[PDB]
Amino acid sequence: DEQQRKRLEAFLTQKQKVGELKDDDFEKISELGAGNGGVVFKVSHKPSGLVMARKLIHLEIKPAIRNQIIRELQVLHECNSPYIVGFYGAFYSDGEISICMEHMDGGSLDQVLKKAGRIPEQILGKVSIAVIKGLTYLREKHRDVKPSNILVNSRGEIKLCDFGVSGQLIDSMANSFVGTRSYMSPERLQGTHYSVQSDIWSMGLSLVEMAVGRYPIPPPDAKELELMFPMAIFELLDYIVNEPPPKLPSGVFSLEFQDFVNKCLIKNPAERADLKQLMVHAFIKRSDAEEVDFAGWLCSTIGLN
Ligand SMILES: *[C@H]1CC(=O)[C@@H](O)[C@@H](O)C/C=C/c2cc(NC)cc(O)c2C(=O)O[C@@H](C)[C@@H]1C
Ligand SMILES: [Mg+2]
Repeated sequence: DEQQRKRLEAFLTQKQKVGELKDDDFEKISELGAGNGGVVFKVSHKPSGLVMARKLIHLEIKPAIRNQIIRELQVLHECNSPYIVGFYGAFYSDGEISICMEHMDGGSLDQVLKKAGRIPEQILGKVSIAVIKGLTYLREKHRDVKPSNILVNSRGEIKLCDFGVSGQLIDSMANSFVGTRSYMSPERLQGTHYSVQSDIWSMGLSLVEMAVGRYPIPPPDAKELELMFPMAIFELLDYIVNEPPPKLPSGVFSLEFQDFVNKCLIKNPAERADLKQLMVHAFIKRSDAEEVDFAGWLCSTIGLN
């Protein structure tokens, strides 16, 4: 796409001007989406004038380990796609790794979900297209999919944010903190290990969460649906592994959307749909030919002006 080629080359143009990144070059503007493994700040890169998002991972380790993490992250400089958050750079300074990224003014979809209550079907169609393309980019040029990892902006863009190219980095945060496992596929929880197929599962679950406005397991056996229209993490993960997958309620959502998530959420990974299959699924082909005002919906919902 041409508007997409123009924005990708504008990004790189701006990025070519920045040069090597250093702590003392950054001014704090605010804190964003803080929590998780590290805090995140909106920052100004004073020399260039660029606003950026900076993730800080407090870690105390050997100069070797950190020099390795920094080099493994350089990998992200070649990942240029409209569906992946722009990466400016990564460095270490005074006990903490920094990862600097394009500032997505819409934030992440967990935040948008909190504010909107639930995300409409037609918007989730756009989200689905972006995630599928994003995931198709990562496979064709070589993950953890959940609402907090999908960022959005006022230009209508939807992108994945991920720093798990390193691994060793993840290696060394385990003793410090560990990201939630409540989006992992039953076959990762049973140890079989990743395939792109486990990210389809996660995409499916995230979409149901955003549709209904709540983490969907366990099902809302209640009038909560009627209202709509406790489990410890270990009870939950058994539940994922042993019980049937969640689904959308009926009536409220189109059958095509129901079917799309059902196919992402099939427990057996061999039977669960693949990306080639999702790309041509009817929900997707229909969503692709709707012209949905995502920016307009987004700006209204979170109060961007
Ligand atoms: C993205 C992934 C990440 O670590 C997630 O935990 C995010 O939910 C944290 C949110 C980051 C964020 C938030 C805003 N809000 C206005 C804007 C952004 O551009 C980012 C962002 O780019 O996060 C990057 C730094 C991480 C690595
Ligand atoms: Mg300093």
